[PDB]
Amino acid sequence: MTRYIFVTGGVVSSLGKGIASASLAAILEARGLKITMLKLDPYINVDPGTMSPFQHGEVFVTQDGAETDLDLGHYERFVRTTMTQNNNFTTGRVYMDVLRKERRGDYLGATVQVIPHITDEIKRRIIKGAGDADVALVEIGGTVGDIESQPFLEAIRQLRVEIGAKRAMLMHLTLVPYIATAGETKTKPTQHSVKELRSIGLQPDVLVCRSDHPIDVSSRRKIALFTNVEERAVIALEDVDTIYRIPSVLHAQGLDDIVVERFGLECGQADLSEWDRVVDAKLNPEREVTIAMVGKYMELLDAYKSLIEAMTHAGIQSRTKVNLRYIDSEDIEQQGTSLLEGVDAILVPGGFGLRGVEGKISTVQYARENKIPYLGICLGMQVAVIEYARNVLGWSDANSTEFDKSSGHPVVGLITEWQDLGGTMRLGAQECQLQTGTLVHDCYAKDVIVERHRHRYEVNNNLLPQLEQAGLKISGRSGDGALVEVVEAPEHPWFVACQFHPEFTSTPRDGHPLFSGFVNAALKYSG
Amino acid sequence: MTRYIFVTGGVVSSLGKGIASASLAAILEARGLKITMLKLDPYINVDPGTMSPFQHGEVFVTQDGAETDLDLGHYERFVRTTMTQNNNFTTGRVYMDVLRKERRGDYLGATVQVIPHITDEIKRRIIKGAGDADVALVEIGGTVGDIESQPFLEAIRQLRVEIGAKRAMLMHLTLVPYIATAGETKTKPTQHSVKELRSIGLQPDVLVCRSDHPIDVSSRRKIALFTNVEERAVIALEDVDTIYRIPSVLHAQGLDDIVVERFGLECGQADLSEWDRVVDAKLNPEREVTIAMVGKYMELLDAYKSLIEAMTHAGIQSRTKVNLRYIDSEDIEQQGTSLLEGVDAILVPGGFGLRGVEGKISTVQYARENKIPYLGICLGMQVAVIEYARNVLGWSDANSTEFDKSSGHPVVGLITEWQDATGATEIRTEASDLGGTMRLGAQECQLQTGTLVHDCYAKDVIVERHRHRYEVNNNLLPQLEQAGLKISGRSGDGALVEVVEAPEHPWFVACQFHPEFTSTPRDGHPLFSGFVNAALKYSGKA
Amino acid sequence: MTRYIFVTGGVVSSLGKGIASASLAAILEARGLKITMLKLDPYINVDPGTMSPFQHGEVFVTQDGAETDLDLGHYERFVRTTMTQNNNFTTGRVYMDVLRKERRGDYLGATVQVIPHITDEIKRRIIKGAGDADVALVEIGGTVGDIESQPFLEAIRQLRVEIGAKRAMLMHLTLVPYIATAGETKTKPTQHSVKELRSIGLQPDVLVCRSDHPIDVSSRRKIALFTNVEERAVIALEDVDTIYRIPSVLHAQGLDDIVVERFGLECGQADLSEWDRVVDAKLNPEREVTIAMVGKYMELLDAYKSLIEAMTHAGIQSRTKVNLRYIDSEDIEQQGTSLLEGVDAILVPGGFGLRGVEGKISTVQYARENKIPYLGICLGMQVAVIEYARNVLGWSDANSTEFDKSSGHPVVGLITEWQDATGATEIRTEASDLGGTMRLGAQECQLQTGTLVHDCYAKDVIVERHRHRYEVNNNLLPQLEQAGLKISGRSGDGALVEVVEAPEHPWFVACQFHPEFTSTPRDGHPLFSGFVNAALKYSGKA
Repeated sequence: MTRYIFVTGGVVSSLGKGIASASLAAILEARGLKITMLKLDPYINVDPGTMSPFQHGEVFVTQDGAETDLDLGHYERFVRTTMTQNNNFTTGRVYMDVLRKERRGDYLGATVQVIPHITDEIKRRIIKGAGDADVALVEIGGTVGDIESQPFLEAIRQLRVEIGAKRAMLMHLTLVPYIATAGETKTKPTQHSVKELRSIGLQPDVLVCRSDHPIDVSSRRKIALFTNVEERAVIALEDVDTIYRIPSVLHAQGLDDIVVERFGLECGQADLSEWDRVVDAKLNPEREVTIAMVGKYMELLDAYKSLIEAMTHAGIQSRTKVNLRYIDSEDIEQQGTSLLEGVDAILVPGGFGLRGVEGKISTVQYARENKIPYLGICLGMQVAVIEYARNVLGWSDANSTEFDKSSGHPVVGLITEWQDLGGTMRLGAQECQLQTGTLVHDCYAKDVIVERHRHRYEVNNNLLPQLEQAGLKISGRSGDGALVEVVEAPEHPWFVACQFHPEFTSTPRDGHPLFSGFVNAALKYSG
Repeated sequence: MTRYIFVTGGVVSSLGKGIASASLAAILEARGLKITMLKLDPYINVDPGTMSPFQHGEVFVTQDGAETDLDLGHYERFVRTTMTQNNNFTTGRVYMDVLRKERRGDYLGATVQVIPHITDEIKRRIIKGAGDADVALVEIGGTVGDIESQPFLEAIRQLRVEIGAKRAMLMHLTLVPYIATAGETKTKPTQHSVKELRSIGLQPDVLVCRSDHPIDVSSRRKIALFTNVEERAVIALEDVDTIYRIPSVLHAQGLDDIVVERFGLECGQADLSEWDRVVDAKLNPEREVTIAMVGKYMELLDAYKSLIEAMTHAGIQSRTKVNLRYIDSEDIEQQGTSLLEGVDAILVPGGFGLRGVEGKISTVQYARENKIPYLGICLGMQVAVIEYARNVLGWSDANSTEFDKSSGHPVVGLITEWQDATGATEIRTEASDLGGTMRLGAQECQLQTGTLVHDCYAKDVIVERHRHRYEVNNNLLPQLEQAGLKISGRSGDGALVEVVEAPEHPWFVACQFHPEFTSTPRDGHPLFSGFVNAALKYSGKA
Repeated sequence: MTRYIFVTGGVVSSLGKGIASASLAAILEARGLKITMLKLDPYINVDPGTMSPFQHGEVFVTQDGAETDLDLGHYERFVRTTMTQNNNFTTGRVYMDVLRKERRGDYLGATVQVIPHITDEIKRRIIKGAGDADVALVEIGGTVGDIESQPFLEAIRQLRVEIGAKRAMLMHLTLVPYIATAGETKTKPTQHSVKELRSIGLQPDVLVCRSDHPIDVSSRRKIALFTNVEERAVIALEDVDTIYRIPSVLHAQGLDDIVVERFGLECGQADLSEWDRVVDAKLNPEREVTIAMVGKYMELLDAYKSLIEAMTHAGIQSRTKVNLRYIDSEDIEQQGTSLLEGVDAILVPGGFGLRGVEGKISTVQYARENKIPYLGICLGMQVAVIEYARNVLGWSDANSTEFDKSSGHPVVGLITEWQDATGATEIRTEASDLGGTMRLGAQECQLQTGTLVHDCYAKDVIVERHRHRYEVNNNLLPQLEQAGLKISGRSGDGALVEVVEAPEHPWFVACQFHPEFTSTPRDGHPLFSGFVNAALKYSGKA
């Protein structure tokens, strides 16, 4: 009989609900339990695929082929479980499915409503996502008090009522602010959030207090008495130097003890040795390298969370503090490539939109001419191919069908204008064919791998042989070899341009061979 | 500039939101203003067509062909305007079209939320429904305090904020209950409802208090003080003897004066002479008949609201008290036609479901053979055709493909089944998946000269509202025609059978369309008036 | 007609409700208007006199003799008016007087409720406090959402309804927090606070947003849209370098223009020259001293707000940055007077409790013997007298009856103890139950000519605020007088000792009253100014 822990937010968003849930999942994984996590989004977008990064950051891609909330990434980085479309869903999906059922007449002339039809669908989806796992952590997006999250709150209240306290808990994340003029932290907004939760029939069992200043014991006593919650169930989670240390801190407060006591589980004591290794390798580096990063929206909130996490994992597998320099592509366009001097490696990840691609073209040109370790991702391989055609094959006007169609040399383009008209929508996991003796083979140490892709425009095979005889290495193709996947430079110390997004499978406790090789090349350059 | 009056419910449902809104609209129409009304349903059903009558009563059919809430009917019966699909919509349709817009990418990578996307959709639909009307009365379904109606309340709050008090009002319907153990009425539930309204930023401007006992002046003063509304803005609307007197009642309390004062409208004084005539001819009848109606769920709440309204309109147009005997078809099946003795006319309307059609067949047989005036609607015409084929032509097993697809004489069926068929039981079955076989909304109908339907409607070509899938089988129609079954009306092009008549009957008319939808209290309906006069002819004579 | 501006708190407490209200009042005073302010405390303590400083800081003493909230002090420091007991009250006093009215039968057998009896009492007290002022700023203690402040919010809602928008505003203080992990400020808690305000029928008219980080324009646009207030009605009030610049800050955002536009007032443009001078002389000092203050709870939140304000006023009046060293008396007791080395002046203010008086005795001794300027307040004068009797007259065990009633030389005690006594330890003990022994509020004080206090105050008869029970024992005073202890000031009738001075000291003044209560930033205080100039004389010279 599966058991559920519900996670909610309070006062203000951006508390770290996903990080705390993933930390708990890692903690219980260290105890031998099989843990799974779910994300419920209180917006009526069917999937986050259409959503821009300005709203809720990046759009994570799972192995089964779903564009999900970025929090799922944290999940895969804290437990070794593969996430599918069942572990993340939205209010819009629920409403659309119930509308389709009602149009199908499955309700037999009944007044379909939020209660009980919508809540029934939400509960069914939650149970389906839980699967066979011993414990499922269901995170609720948004903050309590918003009317968008009320269906989720009612559904979890119904679940708590139906399966009892032995199989359900409420971990509510709330912020205690430090008021500078008063020189102390205030628990009043937390009390207001707890009152809001009580007014909807939900009594939190654990309170996670977030603050940028220490949370003292007297405040914990007051917050425990003013919410009718046992003292040890008041967890203080402050701003930390690294997220991977959060499982330690929580363990130091016996919250996993509370979970196992409430659920009546029998398993061994938590072994956090691996996370201790991660935190030790993060806070105590030995080497140091600065890697450039060029794109469109770099410092945007959680816009490239998976990519930065992957590069941190690569630097942590090699004990290097990977300093990052973020340069906008338009800065390179209107100022020249001179902003890139002094770096030891250059990265071009997937760009959001169409503006400022000539800047990335100049960037890959500068990286390849100056023999600086270059790794391109998605749009990176596309701009690398375009630049290589421009500066080796001499096609000055070579471009892609994404951008200005005034291009007599479309080295990258949609399949339809080859061999409107819809879109390929190349999304999800796919099989790969590496080439022997290449850098990709030198890193992956195999010829068959499974990685995730989020592209639509591919490399045109019409002009492929001309580039192939021009020196452009084809170090990887699709699972059948039909399309170009990853390319390399012939006379470069390290130059890989891949269509897929490898940063999604990178974890802190295992790293990623390609990113590790990129970091090692960066150290080889100067470090 | 369009002006809006919002209508809300409180305490409990079934207060009469639609009736009160329609009465106010009638009052304003009597002042010369051009009024329209809208109905917003807080359920996620796309349209009420799939909904059973057990939930929210009948399913009205508009002229443009939409299945809407029954309240729209009230609208057309209180002002002389025509409702379209823009005048009624639901949370389900709003959510579905917003989801389709999001899938189209029309939001350009934006987080679609209840606020402001859903509220924007609701407001746009309100504006589109309002049209060029001087005043639009927007009614909100459900009761205040349910989470289902929160988007609508938020949208009307945004409207109030955006266009100001000179173009917006809130008329909130509440219930003051009479506590028998205390011998007085309590204002506490109304105060709680007003508190719930205040919690969502909505302050009522007019209060319509509903009770089965008189609402005394001290209660009005307390309810105005405890909710910070002027005394004259508290309207007492008790259970009345007939709904058509509510326009008078409200007019006696200066509700229209309040509307005109707030909106700054310049119009003539209210003239309720037509409604006075209606109430006088409804409350003081001179003649009296007893008309039987056999059906499926007769006494169910508001299941046949439009048809009973049509009968009331026919009765008032003739100053006759049409007492009605509701009989279940299964009762006729298990007890015989002897339950029909003593009536002056017999009705078989559209049936809700498939159970007990044989009862209606026997009812049609008894009505025809004993020369008792009969009018059939939708299923009524179908069962009339089936019974006529059974008892005249000798086709004992004749039926409709709705009930028996193995019948050797399918006198009623879908168009595809007998469109191009050799004859007899050439039913292609397979459920005839077409979807559009359901004729819905206004369609033309040509009436043969010299028939009862032509005598009533008095025009050669009429227009009426359809809601039906099963038609008359044209491959066997000539045999019925030469057997004496009169075809008194056909479709706008003549391809399909519309209204039929008996050959040797004082009055026997069966129409496929629903005439009760275009029946109004101030104008009546020629068909129902003729049917009631036929019952008057039968009364006393037989 | 009196006009009201209401001030409320949100999210968390300690936003600066009183400071913001006083700053707005100062702005309006600069326009020539006659402003007053009121403080409404949502606790059932009758007056804050019994309350400890740990709860809500110091206990202010008004001229008429009332123990009030510290916020009243801010009032007197921002406009040149005097606060009375009508300008501050609590839920406890309202409930107690309503209960007394009910016991008197003044309600004539009526069910006394929160609405309308308590609200009526609160409104009447608001009107009485407002007086003849053109504008009254009524501040509500606590944070919106607590059930303790609901009566006050309901009362101000009733006021808004009754006198209209032309005589009422709501300026709501809220907190926008900077989330370090997100690198931006969140408006969600403010929106929740506004929702809580809307749930009780209160719509804010001005929003004062408080943060430690800049409030960008997009946040202001979002916070105005999501709460349906005009953009110019969103005021950004961040943590400032000094509070006296808030009148400038708000004036730069047209808050006074909003107040004038809403209330329809006709007055001259704001002239903040005095506040500009204050901020310039506070933020850009030229000299610098370090003054020691030894006490009981020195760094406690707002425990000595008026006294630190008085020191700031004295410093700005002399363009000197008065750095302050806070030292606990017990630290002096257990470590010696060596913690005092390096300072230019020494202060011993009124003590909160009875612990560590020997430390203050040693502090007075060290200040006198080493010719370091000393000013004592309330307990300061008492310990000065005790130390002078101990170390000059040789009365080693001399003390006050507050701490030692068995002392053979009670140089300080209650009036009844030595009123008619033979001499020496004729203490009647029994706690001297009088209640009125506590001198409170404004009393006169005659100053001897040619003394330091007369040089500072420059007048023969002054008026100052008292809060003290223990007086100087007149049965032993002549011995102190002939021992060299100067009696530089006595009561309005001369019966009691008020201010004393050392005979061979550069500056040594000990006053029984509290001068910090009448100290203002735009006018300073002669006593504190003289003390700071004495420290300036000591600085460099010694």
